[PDB]
Amino acid sequence: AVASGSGEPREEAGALGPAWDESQLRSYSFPTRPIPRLSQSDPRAEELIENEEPVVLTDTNLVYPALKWDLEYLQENIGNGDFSVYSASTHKFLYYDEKKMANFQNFKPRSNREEMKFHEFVEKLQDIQQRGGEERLYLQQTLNDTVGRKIVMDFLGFNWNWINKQQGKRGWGQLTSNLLLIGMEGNVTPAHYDEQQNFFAQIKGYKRCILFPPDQFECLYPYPVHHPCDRQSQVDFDNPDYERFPNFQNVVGYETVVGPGDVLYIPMYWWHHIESLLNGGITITVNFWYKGAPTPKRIEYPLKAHQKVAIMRNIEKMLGEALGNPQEVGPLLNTMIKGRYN
Amino acid sequence: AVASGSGEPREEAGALGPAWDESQLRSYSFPTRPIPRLSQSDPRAEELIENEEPVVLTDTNLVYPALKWDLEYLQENIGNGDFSVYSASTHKFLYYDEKKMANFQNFKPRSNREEMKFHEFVEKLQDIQQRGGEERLYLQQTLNDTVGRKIVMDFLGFNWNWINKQQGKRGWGQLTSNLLLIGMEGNVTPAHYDEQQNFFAQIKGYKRCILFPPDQFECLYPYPVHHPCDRQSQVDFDNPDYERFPNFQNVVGYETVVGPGDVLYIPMYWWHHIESLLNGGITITVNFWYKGAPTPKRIEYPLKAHQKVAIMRNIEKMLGEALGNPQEVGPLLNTMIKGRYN
Ligand SMILES: O=C(O)c1ccnc(C(=O)O)c1
Ligand SMILES: O=C(O)c1ccnc(C(=O)O)c1
Ligand SMILES: [Fe+2]
Ligand SMILES: [Fe+2]
Repeated sequence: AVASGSGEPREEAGALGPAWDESQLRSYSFPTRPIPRLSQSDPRAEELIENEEPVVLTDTNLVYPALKWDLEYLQENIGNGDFSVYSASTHKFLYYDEKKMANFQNFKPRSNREEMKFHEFVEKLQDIQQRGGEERLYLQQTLNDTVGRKIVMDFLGFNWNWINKQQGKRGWGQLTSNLLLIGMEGNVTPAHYDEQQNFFAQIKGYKRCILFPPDQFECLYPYPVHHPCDRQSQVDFDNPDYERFPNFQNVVGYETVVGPGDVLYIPMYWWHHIESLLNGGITITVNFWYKGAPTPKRIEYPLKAHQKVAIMRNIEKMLGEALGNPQEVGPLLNTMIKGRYN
Repeated sequence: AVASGSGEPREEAGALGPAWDESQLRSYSFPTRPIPRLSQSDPRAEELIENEEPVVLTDTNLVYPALKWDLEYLQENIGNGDFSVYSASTHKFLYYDEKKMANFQNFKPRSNREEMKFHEFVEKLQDIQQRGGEERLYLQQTLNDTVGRKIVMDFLGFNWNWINKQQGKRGWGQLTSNLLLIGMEGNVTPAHYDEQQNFFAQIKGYKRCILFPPDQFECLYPYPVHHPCDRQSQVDFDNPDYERFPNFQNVVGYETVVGPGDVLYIPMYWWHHIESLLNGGITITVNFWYKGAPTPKRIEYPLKAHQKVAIMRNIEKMLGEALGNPQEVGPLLNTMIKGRYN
C-alpha cells in the first residue's frame, strides 16, 4: 500500500491523456515508495532538500527555455563541437570510467563511446529506426563552448535565480557541469551513485527514476573503487544473483516518473537507477552537478551513512596507494578480516 | 626430516647429562624446523640478524654476570621495589593490555596481576610448592631504579660492547627496556608478536621457543588491534578450532630450546610462543627490547610481510578513530568487503 511506486499516472492538461501507463515501466524485484512531488514554494520541499532527501519540484522553471528542444531544433542550433555517443547491443548503459581501465585489463565495456557531430547523431538514430535495428544510442555530453547562439540564449533563460539560491542555502560548492542526456526509449542507466549534488531537469519525454538512500550500501554491492565501474552496483537488476549479493533481497527504493518541467533533486551519495519509459520516444534531460558542501568544523557523531561510505572509499584508495597496486587491495582486506572481524 | 624441531638435546659439559629430554616438550599440531645455533663470530649469524631472521647465539656473554642469579641471590640484592606477578589457574599466561580493557568491557582476564615485593614472590612459590597447589605464577617486571647495588653491578657487567654494536649496525632506535621473567616449570606464554627488536637472554633453566615469520599472519589470527589481546593469536594451540581458524592447518614454525648463556634474536613482528620446559624447574630470562629502525627513504616494492602487517594495523587504528568507536570497526570492514572483495 505504502509501496505504491510512481503512483497513479498523471493526466496531462487539456485532456491529452495519461502522461504514461504502467506497461512502460520495467519489472523489478524490490518494493518502492513514491518520491514527494511538490511545489518549489512548499516549505516541505525546502525541508527535504536541506535534509538531503530527494524531492520532485514541479514548478521551478529551471529550464523553461529548453522545453522547446527537440532533435530538429538542437541539430540546428547546438553547434558542431563533438558529442560523446555510447552504443550498446543491450538496453543497459553501464557507466565506466576510462581513466581506471588501465588497471583492470580484463574489463571489456558493453557500450562503446564514439565522438561525433550532432547531425551525425541524428542521422544514426533515423538510420536505426528506419531499418528496425536493435542497436541503441545514448548521447551524454557536457555542455561546453561550441554551442550555438540560440542554445546559449536558452541557457541564459534558465532559472539561475532559483538554483543559485539553492546552491547558496546549502553551502554547496561551484557548479561543476551540465550534462545533456538524449536517449532512446527503453534505455537504462544501471544503478549508481555520484559524489555531486544534483538537480536533474527533465525536458522531453518521461524518465522513471529509482533512488536508494546511502544506507543501502550493504544491499547494492558497488564495484571496487579502483575498478572502472566504481560507484556502480554490481547487481544485475534484471537477473539478481542472490548468492553473490544476498542483501539485495532487502533493498527498498524511492521512485517517481519525471516529465517535461520536473526537476528531481538527487542528493549526493544517493543511489539512482534511471530508465527512459518503454515506447515513450526519445528523452532529453539536462543535469546540474554541484560540488557538495565542505566537511563541518570537525566530526559530529553519530556519522551519517554517506560519511561512512566516504570512509570506506578512502580506506580503499589509501590501501591501493600503500600496496602500490590496486589489485592487491582485496587479498589484504580479506587477510585483515577473516577469522578476526567476521 | 627437515622438520626436526629443537633437534637432538644438547649434552652439558663434563657429562652432567642431557640438558633436557623430549618429554619435557608440549605436543602441538604443526611442524617445525630448527633455528640455527651459531657463534657470535659466525658471519652467518650476522647474516641472519641483518636479514631479520631468528638465530640463537651461543657465546655472546651478553648476561654473563647474571648466570649466577637464583631466587636466593635475587631476593637478597634486587631491592624492594614492586614486582608485577601474574597468577593463573592454567598453564597459559595470555598477555593482555590493560589500557585497552576500558573498551572491551566483556573481556575477563584469565591471569591476574598483583604488585609485590620480591621476598613475597619467593614466599608464594615456596608456599605453593609445599602445599602441592596447582596455582601458577609468572613474574614479569621491567628492570628499574629500585634494584640493589649488586644487581646493578651485574647489569654493568653485561656485554654492552657487543649489543651496542648490534643496535648500531642495524640502525635500531634506543633500548626501550629490559624485562625480567621468572616462571614456573610448564608455564606458557601463548603465541604473539611485538613491535620491538628483541635479544632474549636465557639465564636459568630451559625455554622452548617457537617462532613464526610475519608472513604467517594469515594462519595465526591475531585479535583486533583495539582488543586487550592485540598482537596475541586467537588460536588455542592446545585445542585449535579449525572451523574458526582454518589456515592454522597450514602453519609452520621455527623452534629451539635455549639455556643458560644462549641469546635468541627474535626479530620485530615475528610471532613467538615461549614455554618453560615441563619438570625443568624455574626459569629466568632477561630481554632487551629496542625500537626498530626508521622507515627507509620512501617505500620500496615489493613490500615485506611486516610492512603489510603495519598497514593492516594502521587501517584498524584509523578506522576506530574515524568511526569514533572501536566496536564499529568489524561491521564496517565486513560491509566493505562482502560481495565486493571476497
Ligand atoms: O538521465 C540519465 O540516464 C542519468 C543516469 C545516471 N546518472 C545521471 C545524473 O544526472 O547523475 C543521469
Ligand atoms: O620468556 C617469556 O615468557 C616471553 C614471552 C613473550 N614475549 C617475551 C619477549 O621477550 O618478547 C618473552
Ligand atoms: Fe548519476
Ligand atoms: Fe614477546
